[PDB]
Amino acid sequence: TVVVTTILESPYVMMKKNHEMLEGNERYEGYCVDLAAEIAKHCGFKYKLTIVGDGKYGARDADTKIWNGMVGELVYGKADIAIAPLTITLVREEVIDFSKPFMSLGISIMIKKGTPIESAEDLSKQTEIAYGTLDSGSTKEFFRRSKIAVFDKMWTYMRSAEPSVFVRTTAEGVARVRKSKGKYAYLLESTMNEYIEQRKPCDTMKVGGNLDSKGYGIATPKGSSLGNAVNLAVLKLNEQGLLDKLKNKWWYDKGEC
Amino acid sequence: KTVVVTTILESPYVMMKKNHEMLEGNERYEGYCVDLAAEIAKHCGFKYKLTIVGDGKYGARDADTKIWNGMVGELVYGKADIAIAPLTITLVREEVIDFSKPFMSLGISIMIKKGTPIESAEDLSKQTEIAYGTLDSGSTKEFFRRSKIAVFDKMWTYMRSAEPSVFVRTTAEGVARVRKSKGKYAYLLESTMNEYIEQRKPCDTMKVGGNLDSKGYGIATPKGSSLGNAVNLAVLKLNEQGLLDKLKNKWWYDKGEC
Ligand SMILES: CC(C)S(=O)(=O)NC[C@H](C)c1ccc(-c2ccc(C#N)cc2)cc1
Ligand SMILES: N[C@@H](CCC(=O)O)C(=O)O
Ligand SMILES: N[C@@H](CCC(=O)O)C(=O)O
Ligand SMILES: [Zn+2]
Ligand SMILES: [Zn+2]
Repeated sequence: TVVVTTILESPYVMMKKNHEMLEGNERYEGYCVDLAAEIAKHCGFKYKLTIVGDGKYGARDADTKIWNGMVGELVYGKADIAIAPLTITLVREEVIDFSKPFMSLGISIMIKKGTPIESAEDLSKQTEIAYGTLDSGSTKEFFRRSKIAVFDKMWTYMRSAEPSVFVRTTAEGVARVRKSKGKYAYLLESTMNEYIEQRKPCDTMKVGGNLDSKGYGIATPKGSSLGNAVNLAVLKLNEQGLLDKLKNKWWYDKGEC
Repeated sequence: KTVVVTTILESPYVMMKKNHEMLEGNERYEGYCVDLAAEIAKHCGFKYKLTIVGDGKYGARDADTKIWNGMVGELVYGKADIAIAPLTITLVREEVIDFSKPFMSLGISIMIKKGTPIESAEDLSKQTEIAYGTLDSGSTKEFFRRSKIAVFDKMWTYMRSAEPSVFVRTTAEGVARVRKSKGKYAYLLESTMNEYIEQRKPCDTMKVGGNLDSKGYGIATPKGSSLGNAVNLAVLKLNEQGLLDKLKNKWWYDKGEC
């Protein structure tokens, strides 16, 4: 039985309304739940969905060099595969393997409706509206590493701002937008932003273009014998239009705005 | 040793320089893929030679003969070391060659002559006055050939039987066909090529509708090659540093003529 690490992050993996009367894999639903079932069916394996213990995507401690999150679960042998909205990144591909991407995304801006911001450049030129990102993920690293002037400027602000502009979970960022009266903007992946914009209470918006262009991949420990098959499965699912079918199902068929 | 790169004359990816006959070797060519090859070779630490695929094709396996043609075949049969081109990542190809993570996103799209009364694939499928087709030997043809989606299956049943042939040998031929056909030919081609031509004179075509699928171009190497790991890491670094976005803008939008 293959141990799958994943993360609670809507609409990728959510607890079912009736989860308390369900067991095992049946507790959960979402895009990644459906994708896991399809990958396991094409690859011929049984599997156990497990939520990452620390609730993180994965970053490396600069001092100890120890990885956390789903990345660490793979690196240290705690899970066999990560099926999640896990961004393919150079630093991570150095320590784990990724399938070809199953979904495209870019960094984007979430505002409370009516907030006078149209772009990253607008954020970087003003100070009334605070802005930040998730911890231990690929968007914080994007700002930490960018040499593009606007983005460097934003990072200098964010890394020193008080109180802290960073959040532990996507849900914490979204809530901070919603409650901040237009004075907090949240930087997060377009996929999450576009799902949130179609949910009640319908008070947030994506603005501006995306800041980058990248993909999520299925991750395995380096050199795993599962990596080949998983990759071919992703290519097959994409070619059959199954990935587009799931995207519709969990985004746009699930729209309430 | 010097790495032999296979590529294809396809604008704006690889083009002959106006003055190519006065230049030699790699200097004869320009375009997005030319720029990208230089950067992959620098980051991976190799010398290279650009060569244009002899048959002018992307790559497909003959159904009876089982021989791969195009760039894919040059890799499969040992004629080239790497392909740096707008080569779509597909399952059938991944079974015989290796691909990096994609360097560019694309989907199949519709090119019309401006004013043509079509907005969508469904529109094309429900009418007969306007013919439509694809490049005769690439991933777009295969997408229709294999599709189980009703609109697309309907389109393939039309295309495969239409006379005269709605298929073309090169992108350029399809684009010329749209331009000459007074709105009676639509061309099914990748969004990247469509969006490039939309910004070129005579400014008489446009992309219409959403894309039909969502995929990527990858750098390809023969299966199990030693260069594959390094090339993938290069692609990742270049995407993270914004080089690939810069190149896109350089060859599509910075010198757009429309
Ligand atoms: C054949 C498909 C399985 S795929 O490899 O093209 N992936 C599909 C998916 C929708 C996707 C995600 C991400 C990107 C993408 C990533 C990075 C870059 C760059 N540079 C360009 C495109 C392209 C496609
Ligand atoms: N997808 C991201 C997490 C979300 C983000 O950083 O915005 C990762 O894999 O780190
Ligand atoms: N990029 C395609 C060729 C163009 C097309 O089929 O539209 C391939 O790799 O086959
Ligand atoms: Zn399936
Ligand atoms: Zn520490």
